[PDB]
Amino acid sequence: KLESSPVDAVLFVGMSLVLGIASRHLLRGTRVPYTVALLVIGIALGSLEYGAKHNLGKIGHGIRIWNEIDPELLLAVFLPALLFESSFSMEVHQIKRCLGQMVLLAVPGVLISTACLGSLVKVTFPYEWDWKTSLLLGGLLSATDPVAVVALLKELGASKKLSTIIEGESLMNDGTAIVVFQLFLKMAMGQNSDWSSIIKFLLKVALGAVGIGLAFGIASVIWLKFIFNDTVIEITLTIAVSYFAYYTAQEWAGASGVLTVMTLGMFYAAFARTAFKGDSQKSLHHFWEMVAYIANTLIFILSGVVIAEGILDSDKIAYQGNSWRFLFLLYVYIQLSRVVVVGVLYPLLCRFGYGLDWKESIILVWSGLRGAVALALSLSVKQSSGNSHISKETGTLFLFFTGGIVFLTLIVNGSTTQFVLRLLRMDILPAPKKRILEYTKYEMLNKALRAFQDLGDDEELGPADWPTVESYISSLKGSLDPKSLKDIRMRFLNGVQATYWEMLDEGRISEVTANILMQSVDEALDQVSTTLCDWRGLKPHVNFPNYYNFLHSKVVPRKLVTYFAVERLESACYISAAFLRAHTIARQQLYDFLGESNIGSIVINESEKEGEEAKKFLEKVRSSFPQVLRVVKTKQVTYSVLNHLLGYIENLEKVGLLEEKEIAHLHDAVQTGLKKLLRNPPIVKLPKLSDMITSHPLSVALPPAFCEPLKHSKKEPMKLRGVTLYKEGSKPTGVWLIFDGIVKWKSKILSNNHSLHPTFSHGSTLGLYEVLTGKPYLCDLITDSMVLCFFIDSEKILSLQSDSTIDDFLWQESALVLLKLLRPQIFESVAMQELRALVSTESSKLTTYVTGESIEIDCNSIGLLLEGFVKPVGIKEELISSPAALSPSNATQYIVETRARAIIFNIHRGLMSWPENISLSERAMQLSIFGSMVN
Amino acid sequence: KLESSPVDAVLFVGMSLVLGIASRHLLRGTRVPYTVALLVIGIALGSLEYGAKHNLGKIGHGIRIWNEIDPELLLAVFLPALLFESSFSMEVHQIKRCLGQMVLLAVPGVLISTACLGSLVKVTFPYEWDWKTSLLLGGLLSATDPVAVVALLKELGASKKLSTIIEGESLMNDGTAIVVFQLFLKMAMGQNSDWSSIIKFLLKVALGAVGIGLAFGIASVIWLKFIFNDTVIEITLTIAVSYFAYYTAQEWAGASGVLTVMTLGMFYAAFARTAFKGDSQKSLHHFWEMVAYIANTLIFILSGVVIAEGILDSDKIAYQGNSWRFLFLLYVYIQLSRVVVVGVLYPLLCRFGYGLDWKESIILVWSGLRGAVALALSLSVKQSSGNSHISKETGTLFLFFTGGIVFLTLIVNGSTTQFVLRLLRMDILPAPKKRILEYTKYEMLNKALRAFQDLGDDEELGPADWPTVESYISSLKGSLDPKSLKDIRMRFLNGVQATYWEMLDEGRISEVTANILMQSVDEALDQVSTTLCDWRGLKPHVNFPNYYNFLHSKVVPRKLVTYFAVERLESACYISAAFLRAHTIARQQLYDFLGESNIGSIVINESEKEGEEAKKFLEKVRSSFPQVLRVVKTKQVTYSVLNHLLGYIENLEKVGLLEEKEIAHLHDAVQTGLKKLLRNPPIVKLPKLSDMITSHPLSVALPPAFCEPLKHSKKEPMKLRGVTLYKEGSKPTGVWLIFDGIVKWKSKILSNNHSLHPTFSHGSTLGLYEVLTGKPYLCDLITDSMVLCFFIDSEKILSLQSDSTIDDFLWQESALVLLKLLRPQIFESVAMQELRALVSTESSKLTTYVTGESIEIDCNSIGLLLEGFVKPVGIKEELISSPAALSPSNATQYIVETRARAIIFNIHRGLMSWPENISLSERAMQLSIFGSMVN
Repeated sequence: KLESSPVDAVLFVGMSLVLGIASRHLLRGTRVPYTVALLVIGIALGSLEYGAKHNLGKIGHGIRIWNEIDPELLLAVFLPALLFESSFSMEVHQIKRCLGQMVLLAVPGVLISTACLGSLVKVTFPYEWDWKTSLLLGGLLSATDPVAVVALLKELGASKKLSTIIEGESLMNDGTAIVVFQLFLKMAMGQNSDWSSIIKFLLKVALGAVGIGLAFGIASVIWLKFIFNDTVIEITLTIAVSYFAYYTAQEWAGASGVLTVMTLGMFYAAFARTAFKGDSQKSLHHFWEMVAYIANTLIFILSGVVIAEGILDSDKIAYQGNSWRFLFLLYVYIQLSRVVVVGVLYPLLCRFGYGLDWKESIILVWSGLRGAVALALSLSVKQSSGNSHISKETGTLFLFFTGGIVFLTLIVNGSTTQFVLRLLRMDILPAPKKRILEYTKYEMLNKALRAFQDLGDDEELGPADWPTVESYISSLKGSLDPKSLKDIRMRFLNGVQATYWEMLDEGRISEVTANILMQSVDEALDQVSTTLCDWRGLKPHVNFPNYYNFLHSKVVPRKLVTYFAVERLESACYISAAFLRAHTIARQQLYDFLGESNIGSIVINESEKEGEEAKKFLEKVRSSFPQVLRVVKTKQVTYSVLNHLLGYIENLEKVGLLEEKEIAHLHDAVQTGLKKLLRNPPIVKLPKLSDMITSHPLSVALPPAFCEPLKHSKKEPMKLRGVTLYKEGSKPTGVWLIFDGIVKWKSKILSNNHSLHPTFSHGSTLGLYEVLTGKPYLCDLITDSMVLCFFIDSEKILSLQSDSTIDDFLWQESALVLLKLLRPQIFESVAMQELRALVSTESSKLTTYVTGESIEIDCNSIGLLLEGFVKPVGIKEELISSPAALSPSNATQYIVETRARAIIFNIHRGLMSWPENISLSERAMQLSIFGSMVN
Repeated sequence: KLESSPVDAVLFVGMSLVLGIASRHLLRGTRVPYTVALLVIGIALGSLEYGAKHNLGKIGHGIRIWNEIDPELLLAVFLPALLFESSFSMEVHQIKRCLGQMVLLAVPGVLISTACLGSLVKVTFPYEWDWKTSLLLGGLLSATDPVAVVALLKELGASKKLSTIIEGESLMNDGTAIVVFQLFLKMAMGQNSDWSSIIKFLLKVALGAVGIGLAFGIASVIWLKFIFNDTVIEITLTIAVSYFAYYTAQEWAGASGVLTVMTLGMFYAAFARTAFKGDSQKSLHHFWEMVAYIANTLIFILSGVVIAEGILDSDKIAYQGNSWRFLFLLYVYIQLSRVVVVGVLYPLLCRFGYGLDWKESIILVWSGLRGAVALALSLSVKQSSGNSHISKETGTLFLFFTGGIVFLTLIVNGSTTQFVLRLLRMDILPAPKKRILEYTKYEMLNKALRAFQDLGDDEELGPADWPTVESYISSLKGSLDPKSLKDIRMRFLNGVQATYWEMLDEGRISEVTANILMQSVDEALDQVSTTLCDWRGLKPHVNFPNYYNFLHSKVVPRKLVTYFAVERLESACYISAAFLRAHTIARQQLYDFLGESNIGSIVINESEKEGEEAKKFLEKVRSSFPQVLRVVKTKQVTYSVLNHLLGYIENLEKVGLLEEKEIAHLHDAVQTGLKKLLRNPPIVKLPKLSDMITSHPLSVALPPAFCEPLKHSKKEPMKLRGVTLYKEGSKPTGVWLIFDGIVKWKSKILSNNHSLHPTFSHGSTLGLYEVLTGKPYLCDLITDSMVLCFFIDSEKILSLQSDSTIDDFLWQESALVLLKLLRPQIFESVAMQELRALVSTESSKLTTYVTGESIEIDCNSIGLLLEGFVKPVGIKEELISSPAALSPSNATQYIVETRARAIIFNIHRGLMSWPENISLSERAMQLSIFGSMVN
């Protein structure tokens, strides 16, 4: 026989964790949460251990040990646990769009709710309660648990906007209610209620906790930017910094430790994605979610134990009618308090942020769930009761009322939110959104089929049983009237979504950028029957305010401007580039699928005109800071490269191939490089018109000794958008090398057959064919952006034309742009770098045909004419001339009239068109690979 | 001004975490560990707070709050934290190979060390210490921290065998030292030292801690097998179960809680890989490593504080010469005890487990590191001192000596291990292992180059800067004399390694199976100059003990027999199949690379003869339990399928594409299927010779109404290995469908040109061509395993030959095996399922050529003769006959003599040969992307 040995606290915490795990496991699909079961279990335990004084042995000893937990220690240990992950698991890029909508619900909402509840309880509750203590009860009861609301919101189908609003409101409500509760608790203890002291305390708490949290977050983020490869240190740093900032705010500064911890979580959500490594973030979120879960379980059991102790003390409170007949009244008042706040803020809530529909307002009511934050506050009040300011009855009554309110809310509000959402039809998947799920439910089945195919022969083990395999993926299994103008836009937006998906899979865009773009397109699908509203959801993230232009002054160094310019314009430039590239690809895909149609042209024109704002922002970036785009492109490319290397390194880790020391060294080096780059923007030099020439494909790879002495002293290559390089039909004068920018070509004799994006990227030589053959310019070039380009006189090209080893590459370089001009149907979608491989192969050879010979074009080959005339075989005598292209008849043969040079060449997700793009030997193949006809 | 408010414990823990993080960060490459810095910091803090009584404010208040930590609570909270992750992060498949070599070091080593140290201190230490106290000090000082040894072993290059031995020895030493310390502590308090009581206490502690840990592990694993998709619950269950089992052993059973927690960790390592999901197992390990780190930091600071209190109490102990002149003596004694233990166990250690070289024995000495386990034990003794049995001086001296020993070990033993491993040349990479690092360092550079290629055009942002990209991966940049018979075998083993890598990447084999196979091959490269010794590392994992055969009795149901057979014969079957497939692929690769050579043939014969044991084990599995191989194949395939689906769903979560509810539902369904599969083996039915016929590519896909009534009543299709189906040259009688098994073909007219694996897998029709044309059998068929096959009379085939739609498929089916017979060089490496796609396409020109016609074979085409005679064009008059194959001359043309049927067709990592298998347009392409000539 022992008596409350301190080891019994370990018993209590372990038993509480076991009970919480059991409650969470058993109550998964049921309406009731596991927290109410935990509270009931704690109530029963405390009742049978205090009101009956049963000999619980060591189980009761731990209960009694935890019963005298310090009010300050309870909040110091359990409140940082409850609210760190909710602040940490926050999407700042999504909270930036409804900051105002939640702030109106944060400060004014909490103030109105606290005032209404305090006035109601002071008027009604027959406990002779002072105004200070009634306002304290109202303030602590205005706190809403983020854990409960996020658990409820994911339980049933709710819109992303509404879920974000509710989660942000709950977190901000806890943040403000903590301050309100602390203020009224200080007032209730010994402090005079003079407005000067109240204002000073509010300042020292709010703007003395926010500042402390910001300072701690800045210091810890700077530290994390130097902890290269250690997940354990990174996860431990969050614990240490949060639990040290809570102490420094509560004890050393007198501020609010809870608000400091929440501010630290906000800072981590905002400014710590470059600090925590990608591998560490998932484990960090899991750990903090588990810590919040443990705090919820421990608090919901301990509060039940202490409620059972207080109300089953000397048998008055539990048996008094003034408790059970006024808990319901307090529930009614806190429900009416929510209605009052919602109704008061509605005339202005719907005009801010995401807006607020009447259905969303009805959901805003009944979504107020009280959890372990209010429970912890009331338990701290109970443990600090018994003084003259707060009697033992007052603190016990506060804790009992808060527990009853928590139980009633989690029982009724959650079940009603189930009923109301299902009644307002806001939980049904929309028609254009219950079409991409079907796509990523038939694609998953295709991936499963391919995985079965790969593991198919295995003669040593034998054949697998396909029905058994499909028994585990059975959950995966269960036109577009082009004259619509509504379904066409939906298919185009599906193509944009697929392009964003491919860009993320390729690693071209980050996860947050991909999330922003995908949510923008998701907004677009809702407003699809009017126009293409997908850039409307991206302009919040794409802004170029005019106060960046003053950075060109001497007040700051030019090299110092780049870091700020890159940091501010990083996400916006990535978003704009992804937007424009996705719409280019989707325009090409839509034309390829729908063919030539009026509605397709309408949608293409809509997309082209919508991309204007993104093009304008990118042009503003080009004109203001030339090097920011290059820096961010290099950062993006190297981030993708290092992520690919890191993934390969984890694959190597999964294989017992290399020694652990060497794998550790490689992983440490790659993570160190990744942190060194994701920490600060890469430093990239600026070319002096000689580096661009050297990097250009034409130069260095052709001229042995060109005008190199003139490179260091040459005119500015900066050309504004819309500047015409040369006119169509004019006599050749020289070539225009493209270094950086976009130039667009238009022509009349060279008809724009099917080109939608007739532009030439960097590293392209223009005007070479005209200055080689002498034929006039086939098209005019207009710059679509700030283009860096060089002009070389045609006489230099003609002089270089002396050598055949120069001639063949010159003709290939000319063909590089001829393929894009003559046949833009299938040679415009492909990139220039991919087109380099087609011409650099040995199968494509520059052959100077002799007069009277025959040119034969294969079925999977396309020929181009560089000079001379060609006459078709088997067709009417229509003499073909310079440029022009040869295509298979299924003319497979030609006639070489005069001297001619000819070159013969060789020959994306389907989300845009999912339902349309999808013997006996094949049947036997299917039987050999599946055992039946299941494909 | 306050006085030790309980909130100051939060200060202490947060400040200790911050100090530990700072010490770990600052001391990373330095010789000294961060734990000695933590101990020094704690010593300084305790000294200036007690010996000087400085006003530390709230910092000292937390120190004085933690100083009163209960001896029982300190071990209940901090000891499970220290030793759970070391037991959890333990490879059972690797410790099973050296159980004896560390059990010798576990019980006998700890006993000898404790006895020697206790006798030495009792004889020498001038504190009038009883034998019980001296033995207690020896027992607690014989504990070695797993954290310190694993940190040291990863710091410098040590062999996998030696590192595993050291880690297992440290963990087992802690496990035994806890029991020894508890026994001597109970003896020192009030218990009689009679052998009956000692035996009873040892029995109760040992086998009531191991038993309780096993029971808790079984219950928790059964629970985890039903927690489908919740990582937080899975990680919390480990905490709850460990900290509840510690209490149940220490308080409710009187056993050792530490041993119970360690046994629970062992059970989690062994029988919990299918219980914890793959997603959780990384965050779980991270969390428990962090918990161990926090426990280490807190203990190393608190022990320093308490040592500074005890020695800087009333100023005697710190200033006594008998402390500083006997701490060094105790260090010498513990070093001598380590030397004695190693020397005594060496004559029989080297005959067990992995063996023990003299260099490995020298490394075993100086590798004994004392950490937070001994520190925690001595701190518990100090906190429980002051009684009559143990005085305050005795406990203070125990704690001081243990802290000094910990400091001295972590300072000197680590440095000596650094100096000696470098001196014994055991840290240098071997020659055949400093060739796969080079392979997976040129391959990472290739992957980086390809990643730069993918993000290469991007006209909108511009071109990336390749030098900046390579500045972050610069860490990657810095014959085989075939007449060797040593380098050839090394290349073959590298090919086997590459095949295992491809099997893991494809998802064919699990991570643990891949690790076992790869470490077997790593063992092989060491003894490469003698023979192919890589199966020796797999026969520990591949065993078929004779007591499995008794399961066929009536004592147990047959349906229950399969289960135990599946878990027992799962890893061994997978390992054997991977072994055989990898050696087949490596034999083919070696023939392809080296061509025809004597040494290549020698290595191929070595591999073929060595795979005999794996073939025999698989044949034993076939004969004993026919359905186990099919069940494990189905489980493997479905596991791969579900893992691919899980990766796809993770990527889809990374994309803001699907609604959270729907994607969560998909993830939950996939994880539920994965858990339901990893919990119990898949249930697969047994065919009745009709299901196999139906699933065969020939039947159902050919006969409308075949002998189906005879399917239910037919002879047994079981054929033993080596049974000949039909003889070569005999007249055709029928066909032999292959349902399950391996059949080998040998021939002389076919000459067996270059076939290394002349076998036919399941789903193949054999003898069809002979029964169609009437020509005698081209080869004889011998079964290489238990083959399920069916025989159909040739007259049925001839009757079916009536329909042309039947005839074309029959001829294609015959060609399916003809390509493998006529041209095995290029048509045996490909699988049968892949060969189905070659014949099922429309390019198969199965045309009955007329006499006098011309057969033309393209350069990328291969012709096959089904009947008749064909004459070459432009070649000597050598008439070709039935079978035989046509190949391009660079004969491109042929002459059809009589009626003939012909068909025209169309046309792995390089680790085996890494250093050997690796213009102007191409130069321009190279310069266009990177801006220079870097490739």
